[PDB]
Amino acid sequence: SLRESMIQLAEGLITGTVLTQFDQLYRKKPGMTMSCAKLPQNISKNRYRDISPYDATRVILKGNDYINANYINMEIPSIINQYIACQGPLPHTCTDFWQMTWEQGSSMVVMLTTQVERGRVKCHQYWPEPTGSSSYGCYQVTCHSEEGNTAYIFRKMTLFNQEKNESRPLTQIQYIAWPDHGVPDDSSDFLDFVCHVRNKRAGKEEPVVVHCSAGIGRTGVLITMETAMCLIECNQPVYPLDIVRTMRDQRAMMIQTPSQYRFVCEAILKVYE
Repeated sequence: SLRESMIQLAEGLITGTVLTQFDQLYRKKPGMTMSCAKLPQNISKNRYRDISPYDATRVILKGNDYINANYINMEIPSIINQYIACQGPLPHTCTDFWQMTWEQGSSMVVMLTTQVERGRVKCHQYWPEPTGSSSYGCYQVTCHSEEGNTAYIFRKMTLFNQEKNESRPLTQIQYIAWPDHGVPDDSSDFLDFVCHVRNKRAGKEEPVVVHCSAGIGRTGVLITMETAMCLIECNQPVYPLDIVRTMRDQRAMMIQTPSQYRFVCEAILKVYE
């Protein structure tokens, strides 16, 4: 039943069949509106012209209203993991980033990119250097710790709301060993990272925020890995094509390239062994 799903997946990477099947799945769920991202006021809060959030599942700021961010909820048959999948903050949407995190009650922010891959700004540094604080509107982030190996970094922070005189604790995990070109050769450092993400998620019932640069590629990989890992614990079949379909119903284009899909498929099969 699960073993049957992993023979189909294994013969599909030999077969060459799962890359073929990947190319058929839609990128945008037909008929889902994405026309806020295209409103004159909101266009410049988007990192790419062609990565917009579905109106139907976008995260709505209490301000007004817009951030490039969607709720993604992943149900496990027979546990509904909540995420907010979002782009990496731009310089001018940093206050929006922290407004979202506060209002949705997140206590964990998973960052899947470095700030400058090749010679390009992929994400704005929206948190202060350790021992530091910085202000984003009425929110003040102060950062206590920075510990991590050559593959990932854990930052312990306090996020403080000055408008509501209150402060919550907050943990950011950043995976810093993604290659500039393509996908990792060995998934073993990434897999370890995903486990950490799960230990600290725990049985908390709030969205974990997860971003890369556009918040569709690596972000889809991370959510596809954590889903696949609970499917396995519950003895449920694992069909990577269907995990992406569920994701894509909730944010367009999750898992961007064939190579990332191949990565997630080969990762899942190595995790099952």
